[PDB]
Amino acid sequence: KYRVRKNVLHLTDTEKRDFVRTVLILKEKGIYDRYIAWHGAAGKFHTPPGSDRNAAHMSSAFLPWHREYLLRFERDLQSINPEVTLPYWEWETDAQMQDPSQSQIWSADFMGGNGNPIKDFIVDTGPFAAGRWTTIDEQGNPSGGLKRNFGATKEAPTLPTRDDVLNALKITQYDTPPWDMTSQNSFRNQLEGFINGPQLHNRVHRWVGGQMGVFPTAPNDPVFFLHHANVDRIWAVWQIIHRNQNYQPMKNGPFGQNFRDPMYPWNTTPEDVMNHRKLGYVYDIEL
Ligand SMILES: [Cu+2]
Repeated sequence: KYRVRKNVLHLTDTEKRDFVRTVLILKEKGIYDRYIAWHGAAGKFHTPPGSDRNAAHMSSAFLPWHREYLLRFERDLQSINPEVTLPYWEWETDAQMQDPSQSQIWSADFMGGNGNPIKDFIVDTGPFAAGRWTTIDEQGNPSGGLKRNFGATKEAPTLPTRDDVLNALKITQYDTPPWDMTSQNSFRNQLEGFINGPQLHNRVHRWVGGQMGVFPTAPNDPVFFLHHANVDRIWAVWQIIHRNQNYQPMKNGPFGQNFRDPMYPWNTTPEDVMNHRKLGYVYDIEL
């Protein structure tokens, strides 16, 4: 309840400077790379083998897995600078702008901006521009720079809307069998964005493009963490609203997806992270 995660648009100039500074230290120390790797590893861990479900997405663990991922990340930020917490990118409000690409999140003192089409969409502004920030491919090898290409896709020309968010929050069940990308009347599947997709979470990745447009390379872009903090906030809000609902499946789901199953690559279970307040943080909007 002490660590407050703030909306990016509410951050002071120094808060933004301190966050960026801290991420760059995590990168320099070699720590940031662990987060890129863990996310890639989980995505290749299929539950069960042969299924498209994996430890980190396309099934019920999507939400708790990322909650745990962000918790560890924030804890690493805190070790460097105890005043730094993980902010969230409220993309549904950016979606209301005439041009969401004019959002302050993409300023040169924060995330930096869109890709340069002359340079094949390499990002050349901000703290994470090519030449200031190195990237790796799916195999762990150097890839030579962060890329972004906002709204360039036929399937995701726009960010998800406030209405889209409110509509997901109306869903009563956390998830439903068969606990996959086809789950109907499922908050998890709705928020993940598969039904008539891409929507919500899947749509944001596709809208940003570049490394964010493909799962395994997505964390090369620091905005990955800001996006997932927003996803985590939306889940937190669903949890408050639907207080008598709990995680599903409680049992008999594939191993790695049940309430008390360890979430690869860690030993942490969904049960361990069900109460975000117990983990030591809250979102500003709760206060
Ligand atoms: Cu992910």
